[PDB]
Amino acid sequence: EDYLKCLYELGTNKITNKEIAQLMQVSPPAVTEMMKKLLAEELLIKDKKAGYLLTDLGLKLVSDLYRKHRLIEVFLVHHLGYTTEEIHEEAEVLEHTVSDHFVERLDQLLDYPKACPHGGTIPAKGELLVEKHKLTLEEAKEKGDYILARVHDNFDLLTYLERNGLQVGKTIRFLGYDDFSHLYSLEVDGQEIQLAQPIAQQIYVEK
Amino acid sequence: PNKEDYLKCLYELGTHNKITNKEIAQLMQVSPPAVTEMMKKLLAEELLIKDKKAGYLLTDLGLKLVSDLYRKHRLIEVFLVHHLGYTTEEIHEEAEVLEHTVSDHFVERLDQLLDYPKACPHGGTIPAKGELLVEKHKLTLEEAKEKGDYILARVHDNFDLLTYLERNGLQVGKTIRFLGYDDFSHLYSLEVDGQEIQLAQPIAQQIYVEKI
Repeated sequence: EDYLKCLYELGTNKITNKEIAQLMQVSPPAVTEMMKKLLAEELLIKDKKAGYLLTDLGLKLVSDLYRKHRLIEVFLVHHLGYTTEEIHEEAEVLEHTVSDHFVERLDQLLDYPKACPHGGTIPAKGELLVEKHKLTLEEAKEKGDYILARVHDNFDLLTYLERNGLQVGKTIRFLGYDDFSHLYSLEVDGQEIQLAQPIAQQIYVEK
Repeated sequence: PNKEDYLKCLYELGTHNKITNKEIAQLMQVSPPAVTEMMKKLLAEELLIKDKKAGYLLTDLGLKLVSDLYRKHRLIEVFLVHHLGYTTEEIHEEAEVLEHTVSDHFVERLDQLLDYPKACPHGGTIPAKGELLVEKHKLTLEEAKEKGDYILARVHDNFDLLTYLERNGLQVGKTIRFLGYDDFSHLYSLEVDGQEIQLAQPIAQQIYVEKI
């Protein structure tokens, strides 16, 4: 129930009973106990091509957790005026406490927003998660003017990106990839920047 | 039942009779040696002292801690009701788990958002950060000498009493017709919305009113 949240996020490749290990915090054999149950619950399946795949029951169970989280962020950020460190602290304790009733009215209150503060897509209730912004930087080939339209939810990435001046809506000029280096040259606010690859595969743009 | 569920009890439980190791265990539904325990912890933490007359008095710390519990509780209620249209019954369920959870930053910001409400939906006042609680409305029906007309200004959070007041058309802000205490009936007679009501004394102790 705690793991399925990751099985979705890595769907941006191979899976093993050993990505479960150093990645989530419980042993390889102390987690192969997870999947034994899941399969018989009907949440996931074993697909050799991609490793493991969530079912429709499993994608909808998760798509809600994403909806809860995003609305909670919108409220806390837009109206209680939090900062990305405060959402690090509080946002997940109360995300795990609030009722669905809370979230449905929270929705309504916020006039049904479509996107979370920093890019993510807010799914309707009982409906799949389909990210409106999917065009990563490490996949955008064309040099030229873009816009940072979504960032992966992560904390340190965000700490990092704020520190490097990349706000999730500002405009970005993609100078280019270096074939050997592995560095994307970016133009943002008159000044130039270099981003490793893990950091460019977790950012999404639009020309 | 944590130490705050006791102080809150002890707090209003002294508005002024010698509080006993008995009433405690009885009001909090626990073992007397599980009472003897807490008090030991309440004393050790300087949240109250022992007193001959009053049972226990409350230190200014204990009073400030009691204030906070009340900001939290009352701000939460205002938000759930005024912002999320919560029903008396939904609040019964959700209200308190959210209380035993949110940070104080959530609350200091919830306040700004609510625009600094001075009263919860039930009449209770909402103290400032670090101020002691001083209810606007303290005049209970039972102490209401004169008869005649009244605003029903406050009532106790208590869920059962809340269902009762609703199942009898009594609501905060409604105007109430006090017909009078009967000396032997032991009943307060009222008139609200046109229909007459007979209130016991334990239920008239909890309504608060103000002479209109």
